Amino acid sequence: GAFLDKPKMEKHNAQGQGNGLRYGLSSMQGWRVEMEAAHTAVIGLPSGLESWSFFAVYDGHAGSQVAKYCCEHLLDHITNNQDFKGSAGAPSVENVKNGIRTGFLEIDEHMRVMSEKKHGADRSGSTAVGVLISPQHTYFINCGDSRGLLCRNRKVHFFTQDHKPSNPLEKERIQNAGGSVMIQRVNGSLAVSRALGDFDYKCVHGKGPTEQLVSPEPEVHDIERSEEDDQFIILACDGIWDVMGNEELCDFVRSRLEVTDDLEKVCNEVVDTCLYKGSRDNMSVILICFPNAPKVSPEAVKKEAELDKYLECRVEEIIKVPDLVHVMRTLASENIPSLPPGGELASKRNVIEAVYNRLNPY
Ligand SMILES: [Mn+2]
Repeated sequence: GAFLDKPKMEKHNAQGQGNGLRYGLSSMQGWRVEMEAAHTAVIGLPSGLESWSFFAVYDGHAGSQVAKYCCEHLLDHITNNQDFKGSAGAPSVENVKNGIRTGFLEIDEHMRVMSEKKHGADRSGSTAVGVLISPQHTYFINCGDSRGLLCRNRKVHFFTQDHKPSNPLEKERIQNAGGSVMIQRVNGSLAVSRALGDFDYKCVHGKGPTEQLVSPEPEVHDIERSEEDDQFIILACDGIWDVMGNEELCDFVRSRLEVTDDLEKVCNEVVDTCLYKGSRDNMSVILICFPNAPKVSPEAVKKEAELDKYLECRVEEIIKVPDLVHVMRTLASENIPSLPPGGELASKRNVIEAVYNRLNPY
């Protein structure tokens, strides 16, 4: 299967600001032979929604085609349908939710017709996780096993529930569609129960679009915004969540924000950390900060410099020549205090490796 001999570490970054928001994002191919991730990041939507913003991560499987179409067109399918539009002036919460649902069902069918018409060869699919942010609400959107969360008042205020085939209601739909869940996989193949694309799994006669083996139906949750308490939102694929929990990543991201306001750097730190914790998947993360996101702290910055210097001195000493793996192993056995919460030693590997490289460049 995939797996390069060595991971592709190259970061694809973007950042922006507007509407009171700041964001950064990072995607990385990592250990996989193919890159099948995509994202959307836009502040200011067209057609009177200039005060609105939209961010999404798409985790492609069996190809990048579906993820790529979604990242460029999901938003317009969501906003340009009668359900979203309603209405009077400005969409109601119900307009937004129905509009999002209709957009998912319609882009799915759209791609299906395009493929049939052009005899498409790919059999790809994609998760989608995102937030549509209005002046007064954050609407979380989830379809698949990517995941998003909102940090408010230093805590995980909300996170999306992953769609897995073994989930009771998913299992039920799958079984009613003539299929089975074997361990965690639909008919022993697919490890997600909801996705755009995967049309081979949406061919059951006598069942509607949302009653197929795999469903394109998103789950949407409206959270009223809190200007005072809202801190940040994290959107990421399972490449991140497979190795870091909600609380851990929230704590870790806070610790990094206390050291720098460069959001691309914080996203890169998350991605590298997850690679070093053993993630062998593509990884994508979007970090969206609100006005009251944690601020850089002089004391945090000092502590980070102190820790870096301390690690540098440990490496010098441990090098009496042990390889990097053995140095990491020794450092781990020393139970070093004050490592980043959640990130731990893995989140300091870049600092450790840089010193190691200076001392053992060959
Ligand atoms: Mn993945």
